[PDB]
Amino acid sequence: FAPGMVSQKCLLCMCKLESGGCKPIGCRMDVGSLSCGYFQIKQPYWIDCGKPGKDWKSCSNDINCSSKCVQQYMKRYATHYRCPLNCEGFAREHNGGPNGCHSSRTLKYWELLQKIPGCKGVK
Amino acid sequence: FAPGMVSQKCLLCMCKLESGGCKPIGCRMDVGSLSCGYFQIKQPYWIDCGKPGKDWKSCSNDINCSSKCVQQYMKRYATHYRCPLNCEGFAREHNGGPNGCHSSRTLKYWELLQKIPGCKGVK
Ligand SMILES: CC(=O)N[C@@H]1[C@@H](O)[C@H](O[C@@H]2O[C@H](CO)[C@@H](O[C@@H]3O[C@H](CO)[C@@H](O)[C@H](O)[C@H]3NC(C)=O)[C@H](O)[C@H]2NC(C)=O)[C@@H](CO)O[C@H]1O
Ligand SMILES: CC(=O)N[C@@H]1[C@@H](O)[C@H](O[C@@H]2O[C@H](CO)[C@@H](O[C@@H]3O[C@H](CO)[C@@H](O)[C@H](O)[C@H]3NC(C)=O)[C@H](O)[C@H]2NC(C)=O)[C@@H](CO)O[C@H]1O
Ligand SMILES: OC[C@H]1O[C@@H](O)[C@H](O)[C@@H](O)[C@@H]1O
Ligand SMILES: OC[C@H]1O[C@@H](O)[C@H](O)[C@@H](O)[C@@H]1O
Ligand SMILES: [Pt+2]
Ligand SMILES: [Pt+2]
Ligand SMILES: [Pt+2]
Ligand SMILES: [Pt+2]
Ligand SMILES: [Pt+2]
Ligand SMILES: [Pt+2]
Ligand SMILES: [Pt+2]
Ligand SMILES: [Pt+2]
Repeated sequence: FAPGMVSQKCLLCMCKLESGGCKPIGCRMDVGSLSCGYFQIKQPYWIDCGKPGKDWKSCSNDINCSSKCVQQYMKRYATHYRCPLNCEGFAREHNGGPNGCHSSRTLKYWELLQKIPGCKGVK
Repeated sequence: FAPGMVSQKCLLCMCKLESGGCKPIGCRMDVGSLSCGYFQIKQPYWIDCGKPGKDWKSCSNDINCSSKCVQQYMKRYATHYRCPLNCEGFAREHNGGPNGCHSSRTLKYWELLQKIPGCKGVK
C-alpha cells in the first residue's frame, strides 16, 4: 500500500474489512450514498483526500490510489483533530469522518476490525 | 447449530465472522468488554438469552449452547423490537443489541458477513 502515517498492517486490516478480503469490488450503497472499492471510499472523502488518480471510482478500485487517499485523509484530519495516531485512531477516522476518532459510535467499527484474523490489537 | 428463527446458513456465516472461521476461541477484550467463543457472546447477552448451559464462558465455547443463546436472544428481542426476521435483522441484533437492527452502525457488520464465502444473499 501507499506509505504514510497509517501502518501497512493497519491498512491491510482496513482493506480486508471494507471490501471482504481486500478486493476492488466497486461501489455499494450504504447510508444513502455510494462507498467504493478496496477501502469503501465515499465521494466527499475522495475530494478531501486530494482527488488522487483519475477520478473517485477508478481511484477507489486501485490498491495504490485508494490507500494513498486514506493516507492523505489522515494527514489532513487525524492531525488537525488531535486523534491518537495509531490504527484505532485511523480506523475510527475512516469510518466516522474528520473527527471520527472522538465519536463513541466508531468504536463498533474498531471492534469489528479486530475480528479480522491477525488484526487483534493492530497498531 | 441449535434450531430456531435464525437459519443454519445465517448462523454459520455469523460464526465464521465472529471467531475467525467458527472456532471455540474463548474470550477476548475488544473495546472494553469481554466477548467469548464461537459467536463472541458478551455476558449481558448470555444473561438475556436465558443463561443456557453451565455458565457464560463454557456455553460460549459450545457450538450448541452458543447458537441456542443466539436463537433465544432473537426470540426475545428481534420480535419485540419489530426487526425484519431474516439474517440481516438477526446479524444486526447480534452486533448492536436489542434494537441493533434499527441502528445504522450495525450495517458494516452485515456488509462484511455477506462477503464471507457462501454467505452472499444469506437469509
Ligand atoms: C471512507 C469514507 O468514505 N468514510 C466516510 C466518511 O468520510 C464520512 O464522514 C464525512 O466525511 C466528509 C468528508 O471528509 C466530511 O465532510 C468534511 O467535513 C470537514 C470538517 O467539517 C469539512 O472541512 C470539509 O469541507 C467536508 N468535506 C466535504 C467534501 O464536504 C463530513 O463531515 C463527514 N460526516 C460526518 C457526519 O462526520 C462518514 C459519515 O458520512 O461516513 C464514512 O463512511
Ligand atoms: C453477541 C453480543 O454480546 N452482542 C453485544 C450486544 O449484546 C451489545 O448490546 C447490549 O446488549 C445488552 C444485553 O442484551 C443490552 O442490555 C439489555 O437491554 C435491554 C433493553 O434495553 C434490557 O431489557 C435488558 O435488561 C438489558 N440486559 C442487561 C443484562 O443489562 C444493552 O442495552 C445493549 N447495549 C446497547 C448499546 O444497545 C452490543 C453493544 O454495542 O455489543 C454486542 O457485541
Ligand atoms: O419479518 C417480519 C417483521 O417485519 C418487520 O418489517 C416488521 O416491522 C416486524 O413487525 C415483523 O415481525
Ligand atoms: O425470514 C428468514 C427465513 O427466510 C427464508 O427464505 C429461509 O428459507 C429461512 O431459512 C429463513 O429462516
Ligand atoms: Pt443507493
Ligand atoms: Pt445508490
Ligand atoms: Pt457524508
Ligand atoms: Pt473519545
Ligand atoms: Pt459499542
Ligand atoms: Pt478485559
Ligand atoms: Pt453492554
Ligand atoms: Pt450496555
